[PDB]
Amino acid sequence: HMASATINLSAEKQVIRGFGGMNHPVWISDLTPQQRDTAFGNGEGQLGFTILRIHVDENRNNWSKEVATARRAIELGAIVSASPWNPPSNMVETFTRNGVPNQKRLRYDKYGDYVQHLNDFVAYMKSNGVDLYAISVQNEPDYAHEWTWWTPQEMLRFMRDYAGQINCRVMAPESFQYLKNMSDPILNDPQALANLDILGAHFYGTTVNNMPYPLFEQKGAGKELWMTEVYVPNSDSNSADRWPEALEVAHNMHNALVEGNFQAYVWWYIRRSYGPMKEDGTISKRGYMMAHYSKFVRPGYVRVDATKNPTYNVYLSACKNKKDNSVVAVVINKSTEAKTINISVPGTSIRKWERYVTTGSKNLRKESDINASGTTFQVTLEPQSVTTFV
Repeated sequence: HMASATINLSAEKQVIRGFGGMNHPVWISDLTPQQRDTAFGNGEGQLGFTILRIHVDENRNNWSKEVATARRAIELGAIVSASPWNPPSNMVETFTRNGVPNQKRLRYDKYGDYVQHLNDFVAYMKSNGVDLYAISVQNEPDYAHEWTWWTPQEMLRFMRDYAGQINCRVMAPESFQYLKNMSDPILNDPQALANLDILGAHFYGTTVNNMPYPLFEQKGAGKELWMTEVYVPNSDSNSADRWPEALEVAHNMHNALVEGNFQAYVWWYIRRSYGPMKEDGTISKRGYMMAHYSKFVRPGYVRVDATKNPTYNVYLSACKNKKDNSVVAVVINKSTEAKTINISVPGTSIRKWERYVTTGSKNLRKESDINASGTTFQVTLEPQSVTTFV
């Protein structure tokens, strides 16, 4: 016996929008000129990110701080999305939430004023060379101990009655854990849904069984699905090179793509001691896990149906470039054993497969090509490894 996986290039799933991370030049230091290139270029030694997330500061005097990094990302081919943490203080009021006093929410009489704030940010960025791809209603409205809370009902009212006035794609609701109670009302209201452009979600503590979303599959035509913030499996200091811990990053991305049908996967801080880029400006193990997807599965490629878990501890995803029907497969082997599988790609003309491998001891190493037996390809996966086949 040898386990088999089949990649079905005719069974198209979601179109990939891209991968990236956060810049926050108010809370932490901005990316440097070199770091911007390492993040958003796709050359040797670069992450290949194509999505930058930024924050919408409540104080407009901080907006200028975003511009250089956002513009450089765009020069390098990325798109930029922005999320607010709080409205300006003159729009906020306090309330008691589950017995905890002094919590913040948007005043019910300030929904229109909040639209204007968001539009002012969009306009400021446009005036300074940054055409935002999208703007969000609220970062983590359901985990707002340290920012602004929105109930599902409040979020729905905004999406239904106000968000059509926003001069940008609208992203919502960015639940901290992809809690469907925050998004169901939007999807179930035709006007709110019409005003939505991107269903955004974070993945903190989101289990695999909570990654599918039948209601979105039913109602989300013409809407994008983005995982707009996570770090996994922790934010421990100086953890970004830990192995085999870093394989959790690859596995989480596999799960987002295959179990969640996500079109985008966006880390928290790009440069951080637990992030994809270390403080010394070089790529971490966690960053190489991202790169196995980001450098190869380019915007516009389409995920296809493929045997997702062909043998225990082995996870496989595949995407296709519609321009030439070429294929990118990302295969994770979490076992301490080597694993040999057959990969069948019926109907492909491809016969030579290149492979790049990361383990605890090498990063995106180009290994020997594999020559196919017709439309089947036999591959031995090193222990505790990620391999991208192209």
